[PDB]
Amino acid sequence: SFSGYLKLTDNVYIKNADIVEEAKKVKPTVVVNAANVYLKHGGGVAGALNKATNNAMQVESDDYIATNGPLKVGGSCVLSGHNLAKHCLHVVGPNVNKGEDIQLLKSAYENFNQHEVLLAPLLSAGIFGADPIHSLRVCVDTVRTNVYLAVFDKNLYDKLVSSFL
Repeated sequence: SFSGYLKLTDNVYIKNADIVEEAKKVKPTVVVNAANVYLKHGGGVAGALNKATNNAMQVESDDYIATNGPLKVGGSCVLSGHNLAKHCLHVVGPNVNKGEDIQLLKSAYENFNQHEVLLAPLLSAGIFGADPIHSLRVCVDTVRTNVYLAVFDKNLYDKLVSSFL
């Protein structure tokens, strides 16, 4: 199972890890992708997860979008986890860099409550432009299921743990 996580709350855990390497090691039931509404997995966590699937995640995602249209910001869809997990929960957090409402970050985290345990990144952090300290606070105040957070950046991981209220 999951190893080396620091416990933040009853249900939230955190580790300085590359979520791709973590997914290949654990092969969890659910890995969360930091998706955009188009499921275009170009960069950040999405680009890295998609590259690990040899682009199979992108091919599956394009078929999903062709059938269903784009997701909503704050929304999600469940697709295959390919070689990384049983399922991938593609969750769209607001992209502050695109002028999206930061208040949608709580709606984005609510999607995690439909899964008993998840391996996940901090939503809207990184190239999505939100403050990761704010993202972690929304995570612990919104998610009630067991969430194992992988924070790639060591310096950000240290700042998140040392500032956690």
